[PDB]
Amino acid sequence: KHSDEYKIRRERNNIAVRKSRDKAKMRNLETQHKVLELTAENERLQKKVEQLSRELSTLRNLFK
Amino acid sequence: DKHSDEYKIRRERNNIAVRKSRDKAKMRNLETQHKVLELTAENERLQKKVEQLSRELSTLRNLFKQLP
DNA sequence: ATTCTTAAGAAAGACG
DNA sequence: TCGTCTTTCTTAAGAA
Repeated sequence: KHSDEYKIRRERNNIAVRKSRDKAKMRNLETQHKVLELTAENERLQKKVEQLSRELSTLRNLFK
Repeated sequence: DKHSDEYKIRRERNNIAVRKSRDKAKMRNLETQHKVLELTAENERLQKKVEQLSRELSTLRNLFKQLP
């Protein structure tokens, strides 16, 4: 309506909708962050597995 | 003018496009959430493999360095 | 020209 | 009752 309680309610709702959308937008980028971070660590751990396996076979050929 | 029939068709075409694009995003978000779980499981499998090999390599060293 | 993507506003419940 | 938060529908502007 042409009220004034309506105008303040619309303004407060617009504030609330913007806040709720920016919050939900970061939670989706936060999940996208974890994908790039877990892919970083899983590739570091995979290099560590190869490193340890290499040194185990180097150490085991001392038996020859 | 600005409420022609070109306006109605364009706005009805855009409504269909917004629903299609919004459905793709929610799906793309849901696939990312599932990627996190399988990467977490793989991260746990790799951490346990590292510790297993770390203990195996440690014990094998202690044997060589304890040579009389 | 089009479709696709993004941000915004409005209204209705959900919630405390 | 009041409030804020969350969700659906739609529009408008701009990117592709």
